Amino acid sequence: GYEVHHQKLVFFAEXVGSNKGAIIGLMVGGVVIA
Amino acid sequence: GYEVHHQKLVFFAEXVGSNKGAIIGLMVGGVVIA
Amino acid sequence: GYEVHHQKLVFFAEXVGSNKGAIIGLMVGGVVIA
Amino acid sequence: GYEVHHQKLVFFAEXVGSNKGAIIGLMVGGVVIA
Amino acid sequence: GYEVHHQKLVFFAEXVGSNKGAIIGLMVGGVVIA
Amino acid sequence: GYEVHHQKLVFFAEXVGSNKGAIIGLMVGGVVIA
Amino acid sequence: GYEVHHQKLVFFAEXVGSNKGAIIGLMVGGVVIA
Amino acid sequence: GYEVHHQKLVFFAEXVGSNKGAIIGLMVGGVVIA
Amino acid sequence: GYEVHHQKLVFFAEXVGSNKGAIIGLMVGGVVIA
Amino acid sequence: GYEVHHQKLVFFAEXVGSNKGAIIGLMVGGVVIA
Amino acid sequence: GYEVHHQKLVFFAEXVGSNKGAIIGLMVGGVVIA
Amino acid sequence: GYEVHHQKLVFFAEXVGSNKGAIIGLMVGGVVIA
Repeated sequence: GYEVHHQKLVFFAEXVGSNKGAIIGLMVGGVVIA
Repeated sequence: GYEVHHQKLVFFAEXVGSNKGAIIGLMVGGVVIA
Repeated sequence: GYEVHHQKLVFFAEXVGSNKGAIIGLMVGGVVIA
Repeated sequence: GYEVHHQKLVFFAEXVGSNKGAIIGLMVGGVVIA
Repeated sequence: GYEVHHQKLVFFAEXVGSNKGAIIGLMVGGVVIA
Repeated sequence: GYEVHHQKLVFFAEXVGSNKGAIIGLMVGGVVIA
Repeated sequence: GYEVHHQKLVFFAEXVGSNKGAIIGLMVGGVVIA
Repeated sequence: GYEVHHQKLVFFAEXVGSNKGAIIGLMVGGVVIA
Repeated sequence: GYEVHHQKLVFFAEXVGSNKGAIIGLMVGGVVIA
Repeated sequence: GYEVHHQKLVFFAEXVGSNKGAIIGLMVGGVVIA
Repeated sequence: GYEVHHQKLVFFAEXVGSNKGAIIGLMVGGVVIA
Repeated sequence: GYEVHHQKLVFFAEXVGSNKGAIIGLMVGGVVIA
């Protein structure tokens, strides 16, 4: 049960080279990294 | 059960080279990276 | 049970090289890193 | 049971190289790192 | 039972290299690091 | 039962290299490090 | 002589009623209000 | 002579009623209010 | 002669009623209020 | 001669009623209030 | 001659009513109040 | 000649009513109040 609302998000990313993971501004749920 | 609403998101990305992962402004659910 | 609302988030990222983990501005749920 | 609301968060990140963990501006839930 | 609200948080991070743990501006819940 | 509200937190971090633990500006709940 | 460049501006306005002045996200020049 | 560049500005405004002045996110030049 | 660059500014405004002056996130130049 | 650069400014304003002066997050130059 | 750089400023303002002066987070130059 | 750099300033203001002077977190230059 998730109730996510009324979000004002600003994401600044600069110089993102060779990214292999997760870069999410707003994430609802689950993140699995192996 | 997901209830995501009323989101004001701004995503800035600059210099994204050789990306191999996930770059999501707003993600609802699940992210699996291996 | 999650009730997340009315968030004003600003995320500054600079010089993110060779990222292999999770970089989330706002995360609701679970993060598993192995 | 989580009730998180009315948050004004500013996150500054500079020189994030070879990140393998979790860098979250605002995290609600659980973080497992192995 | 968590009731977290009305937070004004500013996080400054500079020179974060080879991070393998958790760096969270505001964390609600549980953090397990092994 | 947690009731955390009306917090004005400023976190300064400089020269964080090879972090393997938890660095949280404001933590509500439990932290387990092994 | 004005040289304004490379600006990343995000403006949030909410509940702007009966405005009689100037509300500008980014202004270059002069503002005269009488 | 003005040289303004490389600005990352985020402006939050909430409950702006009966405004008669100037509300500018980023202003370059002159502001005269009488 | 003005040389203003590389600014990361976040402005929070809440409950701004009957404003008659100047509310600027970042101002370069001159402000005259009479 | 002004040389202002590399500023990380966060401004919190709450309950600003009947403002007649100047409220600037970052001001470069001159402020005259009469 | 002004050389102002590398500033990390956080400004908290709460309950600012009937302001007639200058409230600046970071001011470079001159302030004249009469 | 001014050389001001590498400042980490936090300013807390609470209950600022009927301000007619100057309230500056960090001021470089001159302040004249009459």
